[PDB]
Amino acid sequence: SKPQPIAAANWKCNGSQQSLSELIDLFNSTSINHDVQCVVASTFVHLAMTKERLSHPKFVIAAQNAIAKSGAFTGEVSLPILKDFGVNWIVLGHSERRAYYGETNEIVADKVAAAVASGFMVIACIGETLQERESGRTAVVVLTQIAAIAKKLKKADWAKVVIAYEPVWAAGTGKVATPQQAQEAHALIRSWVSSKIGADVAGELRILYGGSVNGKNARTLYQQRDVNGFLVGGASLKPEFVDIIKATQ
Amino acid sequence: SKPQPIAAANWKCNGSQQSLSELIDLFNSTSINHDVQCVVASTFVHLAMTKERLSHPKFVIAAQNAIAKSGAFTGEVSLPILKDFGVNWIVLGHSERRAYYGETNEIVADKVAAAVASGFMVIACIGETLQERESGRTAVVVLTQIAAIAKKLKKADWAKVVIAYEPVWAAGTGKVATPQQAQEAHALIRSWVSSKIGADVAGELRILYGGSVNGKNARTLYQQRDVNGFLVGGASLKPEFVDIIKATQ
Repeated sequence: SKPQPIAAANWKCNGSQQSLSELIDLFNSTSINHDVQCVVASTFVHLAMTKERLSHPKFVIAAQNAIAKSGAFTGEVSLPILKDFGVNWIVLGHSERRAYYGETNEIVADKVAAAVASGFMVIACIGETLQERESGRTAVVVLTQIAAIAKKLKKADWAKVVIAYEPVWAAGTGKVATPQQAQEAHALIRSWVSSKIGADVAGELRILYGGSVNGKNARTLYQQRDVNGFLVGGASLKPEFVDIIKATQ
Repeated sequence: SKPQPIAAANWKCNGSQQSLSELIDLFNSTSINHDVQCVVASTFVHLAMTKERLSHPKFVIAAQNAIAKSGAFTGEVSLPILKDFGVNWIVLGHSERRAYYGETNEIVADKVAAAVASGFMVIACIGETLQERESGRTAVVVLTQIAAIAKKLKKADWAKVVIAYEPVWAAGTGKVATPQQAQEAHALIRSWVSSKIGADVAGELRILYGGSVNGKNARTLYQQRDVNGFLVGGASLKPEFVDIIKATQ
């Protein structure tokens, strides 16, 4: 059957000390009855107030990005800094960083591999653009992305790896992927992992969907076979995120 | 006479909660009896712990980078988020960001303008590479960098602007610029500001030198007429930074 579902919150570059406090207080008041790993990925700045205020036992804290090593990299944050700060989860290879901030398939693969070695739980992001999908290159783009990541990983590493399939055309556009569209892609990814790494890993691997997930469409999306949770953007800054957590059965 | 000197600490991508705490305690114990603005630029992660422990009345806290607006930019920190966090100083356009993270002259300029418009005090970094200096391209390179910035600025904006001249061949290499090397570049930069923006702005403008600045060489460096302080990297992670503060006479 399905492995433990994951309800990850990608706040991206948003939030004030007051606004995020209210969300955290709400998350702390929420009664979650089923086995699901809730994840809050705030900015580096808000990591401190989140570490202190978030007390719900099913919630963990993540960073939204990092680099491999500490050193002469002004503006950046490294994995050892995050590990020293008590952060054990991290989102890597998001479409916004692939597009805006020059993170190729290999650069993402190196970051994921370096995070796994450091002991991080990694939410690795893959997905095609509207341009790539219409040109019939969804499969060759997504599989190439995860293949690059897989190339720098050992079989034992995948226990600390979570794939977040996020079609760029669904990223905060309102154009949520059809339950079949999400299922068909997740099935393809899981099929690839089963053939190249192992059927056991593919069974344990958790493939999340990201792309305009909200309280209305979450339940029917998770009802699909190869959907193991969500990476939520816009709706994670709202009380609506609770419904998405509940939508993980 | 010179404008109010500035001793800025660029910790870059370094530091643990422990190591930085001890360093701040030292900065807090430091006796400073002359008018100088001391600046601590930590990673986004360490901003909170720096904001709670840094106490010296001549010290302010800065960020090492930011994007203009909040929104769908995973892994990044925006200016409104920083301002909400009580951080009002910021380092922008560092050579490491210009090289590694696609920060062109116009990207840097737009960031500075947005920061100034947000009420930030800005340390804007410019500097040529070694190969550019050997080919005699120093003047055209650095003055184009500051011209791009000046393009998006009004005359009154320069009160919230600080220029840090940092030759790339001196950045964390140990190859510090000679006293006359720094003076020539700073005289060139100031002369440009005088002609293109105004002599009054140029007089009040503070031009800091960065690049292998330590406790030993900082004294003779500040003696130069157009050196108004320092932006320190490696030595800022050391007790040596204390001497660099006093080196501003």
